[PDB]
Amino acid sequence: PTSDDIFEREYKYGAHNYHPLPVALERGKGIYLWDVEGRKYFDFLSSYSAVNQGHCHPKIVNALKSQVDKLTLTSRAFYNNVLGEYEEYITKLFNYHKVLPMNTGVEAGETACKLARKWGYTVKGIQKYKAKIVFAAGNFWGRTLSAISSSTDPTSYDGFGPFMPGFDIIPYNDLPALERALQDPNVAAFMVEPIQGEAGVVVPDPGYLMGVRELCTRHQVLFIADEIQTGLARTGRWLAVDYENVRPDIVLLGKALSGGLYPVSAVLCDDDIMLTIKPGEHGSTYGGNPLGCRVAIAALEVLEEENLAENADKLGIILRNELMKLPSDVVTAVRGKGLLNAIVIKETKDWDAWKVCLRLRDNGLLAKPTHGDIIRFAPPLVIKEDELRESIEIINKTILSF
Ligand SMILES: *Cc1c(COP(=O)(O)O)cnc(C)c1O
Repeated sequence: PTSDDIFEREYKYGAHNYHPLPVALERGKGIYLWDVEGRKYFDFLSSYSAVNQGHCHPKIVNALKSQVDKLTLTSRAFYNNVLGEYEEYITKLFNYHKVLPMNTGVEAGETACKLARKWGYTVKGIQKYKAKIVFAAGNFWGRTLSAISSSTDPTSYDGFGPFMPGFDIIPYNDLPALERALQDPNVAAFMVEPIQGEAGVVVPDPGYLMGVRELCTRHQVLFIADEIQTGLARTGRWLAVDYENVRPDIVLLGKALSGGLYPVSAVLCDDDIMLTIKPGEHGSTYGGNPLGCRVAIAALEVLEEENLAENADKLGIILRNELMKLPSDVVTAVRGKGLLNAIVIKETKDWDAWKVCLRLRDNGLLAKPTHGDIIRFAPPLVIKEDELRESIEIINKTILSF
């Protein structure tokens, strides 16, 4: 099992919907990854902020092993003993009345849109099937037909058939645009990411989230905050929106909600929106299973108990300050919050972000390019200062070797 054979096996038998970086990973622990050759790598992608707590965190692994021997799935046709405990825990932690559990982020987004439409028809009084949902340009919340229907990325939706009606798109970080869009009374919700991760970690101006909250409240529009990637202490707070002390109507969570051990996602909102969905009107087979509930409880407990948010804040300050010392000769921009950061490099004929990531892999650091000039830096939140500093040294060497 060399790296080449693993690549060839995936190429021969698997679909070609991805072009991963040529690394064949076989072990993971905390912040480190090991390939089949035994090489050691710094993980600076964190599986898209899903292993914020580190790879194979002992407390989450123990919870999964304890639950797997007793009960893993009953389906929602009956009750299990774990779901209610997790629901109470999460609802108290994030200060919302109810949580609707799902498995993946796309499912939470679909649930959020369904909630928005049902609330618009039943509570707001919009005439049926005229309800609109507004999204921000550069948004990403998955690859379902509805999700790509709201994407501004041509690779996401080009050639994928007719698209879901009722979706409007406005520029990100543009309060006047949202105000103008909300003049349509048929708007039911505005869905937005506090920081657009897939777009290249674009950070809105301070006060943007406050303005969005005020505009949504003024025009009775549901504020949907997609914190699947930004939430759970990655940006330095429990939710990135806590930076502006803003309370969205709906909160989406996922990925790091399980520490990478299980597909678990959640839709958090109060009774006045959640109870528009009557029994038998929405659900999922694996949504709310006891195994995922135990895993999510363990994952959130290690986040709270290890103060990963505060460490993320301090270490992100250091990371951005060090990355800004990089010459504008190569690094055109540095941006981010907490340990969700990105650098935009000057792409030329000589080099691009793909080559930078290849050389970073050669030097023991794993990162992925998302635009051809944008490189993501997102190590697990359990990093210590010295590990971060030596990772920064690796990044400096790779950058200044071109
Ligand atoms: C990752 C992502 C999703 C989709 O999550 P999946 O589990 O891959 O379906 C949704 N919203 C945001 C902001 C994301 O980063």
